[PDB]
Order: sequence, then C-alpha cells, then structure tokens
Amino acid sequence: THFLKIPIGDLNIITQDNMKSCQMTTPVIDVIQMLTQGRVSSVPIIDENGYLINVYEAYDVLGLIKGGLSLSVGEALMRRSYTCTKNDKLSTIMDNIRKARVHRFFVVDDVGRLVGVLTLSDILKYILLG
Amino acid sequence: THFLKIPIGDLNIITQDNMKSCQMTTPVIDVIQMLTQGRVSSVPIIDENGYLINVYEAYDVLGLIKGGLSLSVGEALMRRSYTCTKNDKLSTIMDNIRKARVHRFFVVDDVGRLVGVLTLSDILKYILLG
Repeated sequence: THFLKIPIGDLNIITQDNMKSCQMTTPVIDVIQMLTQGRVSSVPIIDENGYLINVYEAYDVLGLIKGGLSLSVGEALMRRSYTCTKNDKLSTIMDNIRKARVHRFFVVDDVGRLVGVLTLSDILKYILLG
Repeated sequence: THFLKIPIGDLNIITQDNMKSCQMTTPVIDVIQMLTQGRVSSVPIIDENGYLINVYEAYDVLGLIKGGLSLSVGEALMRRSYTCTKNDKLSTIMDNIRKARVHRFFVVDDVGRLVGVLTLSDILKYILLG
C-alpha cells in the first residue's frame, strides 16, 4: 500500500506526450481530429500563457451534436451545461479518477500552467509492474 | 441529424476486434494485462455459452487496490459495491454513453450473447467522416 502514498513527482508515471492542448479559438472539428488521432478522450484548453483554463471531452462532442463543426471550443463550451500537481499522491488521484470517471488528469505546475498528463492506462501499467 | 436515427446494425461501426472477454474464473491480474495490452477501459464477462453476465472496469482495478492479484474476477466483483443490440439507434447510444461515462458498449445478440463492441472512438470517427 505504501507505493500509493508517494507523490507522483517522485515517479516516472507522468507523460508530456500526447496532451493535444487546444485554445478557446480552436475549431471543434480540429478537436475531434485530435481526440481520434491522439486516441484520447479529452483535450486540455489553455490560454496564450499556457495556463489550464478548461477541458473539452469526447462526451461533449456527442452532446454538442445531440444538442442542436467550425464553431470554436469557446463557443461549444458555452453550450455545455481535472487537474493535479506533482505533489499529489497516487492514492488521492486514484480515488478522484474513479469518482470523476475520467481517463486522464492534467498535471499543472505551481501557477496552473499545463505541464503533463497522468493517464488511467499508465496507472494500470504501474500497478502491473509490481 | 437523420444519420443519428439509423440502427447501428445498418452501419459499419460495430467491431468484433479487441473485446478482451473474460470469465468469472479469470485472474484479475490477467484482466489488467488485457486492459493495458488491449488499450481498453473495460472487459466483458461472459459465461461458458457466451452470454454477457457482467463487465469489469479499469476503475474497479483501482478500487480493488484501494479497498484492501491472483483472485478471480468473480471474487473481485463481490468486493465491488453496458449493452446494446444492432437495432439500437446511434442517437440513443450516444445519450447513454454520456450518462454512463463509459468508452464502450457491448453489443449482444437476440439472446444476450456477446457479439461485438461499439466504442466512443469509433463514434467520433464516424462523426468525423461526414
């Protein structure tokens, strides 16, 4: 159980790989392309300075189409009705991932800028290692 | 909107590919290997006759470890506190996928045997096609 009480910053489990970050001006069509090509279920939305300001889910794309393309992420978000740091412990993140039913948490730095991602897949692979 | 009102059985969107089905006697460790190697977030549990009887989620693995390995899926399930047919319309499945927050629905035949899977990824790719 001890291995769950270690800050993720002490592990090699965070990736900077395929975060597919978007801006509020990104066309939704581009977001869907990133979700499919990236094989990811959400994209972090950042501002010009790299601060994480929101997240757009594959679920939102479905909702968008059911709810009435070229429109911006910012626009799509208005029609709609998370995060960790390297100091967070794996046990906490595991609990929050399950409660939120998300497949990735975005890792932010001290001032809230996006710096990486921790995926449910990598958590499983880490469990499998031992 | 019309394209959402078509039974998925009329489409080419269901796959029989990577369903990673397990039985109640499958070791949980084998299930985690299937989740990671398969890049899937759940596995269908079937009986000896191919009937779908349950589903084990990657979330359950995390829960299992947080909640106190070689144990069977059946056993793991006891510690824990979905499906469609080819006649279901895409609009209905889209709604249920979002409400359930799952990344795949298992497709069953007339008598409830597992016959395929419809993934959130393939739904997105289908939207992108048009």
